[PDB]
Amino acid sequence: RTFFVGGNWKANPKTVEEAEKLIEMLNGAKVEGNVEVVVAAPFGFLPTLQQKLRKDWKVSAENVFTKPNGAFTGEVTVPMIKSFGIEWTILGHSERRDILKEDDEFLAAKAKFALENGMKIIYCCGEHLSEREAGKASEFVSAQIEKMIPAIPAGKWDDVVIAYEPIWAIGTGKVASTQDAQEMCKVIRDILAAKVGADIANKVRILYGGSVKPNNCNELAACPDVDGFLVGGASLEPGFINIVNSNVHS
Amino acid sequence: RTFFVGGNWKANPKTVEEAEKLIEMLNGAKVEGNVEVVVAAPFGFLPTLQQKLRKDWKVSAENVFTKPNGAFTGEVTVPMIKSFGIEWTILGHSERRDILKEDDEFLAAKAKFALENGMKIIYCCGEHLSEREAGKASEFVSAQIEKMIPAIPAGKWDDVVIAYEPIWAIGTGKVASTQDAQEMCKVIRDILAAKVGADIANKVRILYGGSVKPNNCNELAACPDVDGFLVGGASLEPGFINIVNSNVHS
Ligand code: NA
Ligand code: NA
Ligand code: NA
Ligand code: NA
Repeated sequence: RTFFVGGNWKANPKTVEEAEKLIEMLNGAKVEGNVEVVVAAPFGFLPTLQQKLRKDWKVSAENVFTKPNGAFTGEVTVPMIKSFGIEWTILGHSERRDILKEDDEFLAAKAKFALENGMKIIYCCGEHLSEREAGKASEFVSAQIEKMIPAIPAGKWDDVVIAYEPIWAIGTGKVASTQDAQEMCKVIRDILAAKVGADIANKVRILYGGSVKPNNCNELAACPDVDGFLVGGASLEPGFINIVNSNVHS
Repeated sequence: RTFFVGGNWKANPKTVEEAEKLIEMLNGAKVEGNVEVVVAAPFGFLPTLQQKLRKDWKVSAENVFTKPNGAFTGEVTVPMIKSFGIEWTILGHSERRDILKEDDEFLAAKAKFALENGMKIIYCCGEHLSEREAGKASEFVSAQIEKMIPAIPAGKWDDVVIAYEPIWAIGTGKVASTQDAQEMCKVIRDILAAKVGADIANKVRILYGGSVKPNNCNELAACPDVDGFLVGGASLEPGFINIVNSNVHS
């Protein structure tokens, strides 16, 4: 399994000028080892990103809608994205699940549609504070995964990457250990093997999507079932290359 | 009050190539009379629209988020929009209120933020099938407007355009008459005059956002309180210039 680092700029930066300055930096970074690098940026900066970003890396949407086009004011669609040559989208990020209130059914249709339409997806999952405390994280994460599975057409698992987000560790006052990340990534893999088979499970990159920084990326990379990262604030910083380069420790 | 025609492409077209072909057509259209023309397009096509669209017309976002930037995966913000030179956003479109479940509080903060940050807004409102049938459209629309009013900073009403959407007439089996449009636009104006004063009310463009087509734009334009249109499917068609040019009948 090739190590996978997604950089999720989220709703950043503020200006097209900042985004270009940031691309320029990324374009000069010396990548060490073997690693699949994907960068997700807001819709408006996607064209400038697709054109200027180093061609050995890939550009991602941070979301897409369920339909190809239509009466969906404000929504961006898979065809629009692909029309720029963009091959990736993020789906199901906690912030969308919580703030924009995206439910599993919505996200299932989004995955089905994206995959049926040639996209590769970064599908996020993760449990909240209460299930963590109840010792019911495995169950909660299985339910999310069981909802995702029927969306994946045959022959498409090669185009699926799954990201675990320790949402219980985001704005709650609690922090996740390296052991936690390994453990939940193992939970997802085991869930895959049980439900869709070992060959699939052994090839699907599962990423840790908690807090990844230069000070922790190496230990995290070393975990056997962590295949890479969905990086947050460090996407916008020079330390992003440290994180990409943590692959040598996996 | 200068006649105002907004073209809302919604989630269309599918490709950047189609969007450029459509801009080219728009760029050749002979505008008659006096009219303020604004074109709203999906986030990804906004750069190509800002660069190529005739400079006597203006480009619009179809939505923006409440914050300048941050942990809001998938969201586009006012600063990103303004960084391209884009001065307009649509807010509160029925499709967002319904499909993406945007409530009034959300939309109020979105208007406050946009206006405080130099944007001009097309704020949509409109009642559903049940209030229409109950004869309670005025009340329902006032509640929406009363929620919008405190968002508008002093000196900013010059940057506000309000669009009435007969949602009761969208996918319900019912059609709106020209009289209906005039009547609801008058309701909004009267609501403005009562609450924030006659001078404001007399200057705010109020638009009809129902079904506007070449076959009805002229009669609709003639209504005294209809100041223009938020155009749907006809935005994507050559008849859009007929609609822009309906201003001569107002
Ligand atoms: Na395949
Ligand atoms: Na590893
Ligand atoms: Na002003
Ligand atoms: Na008129």
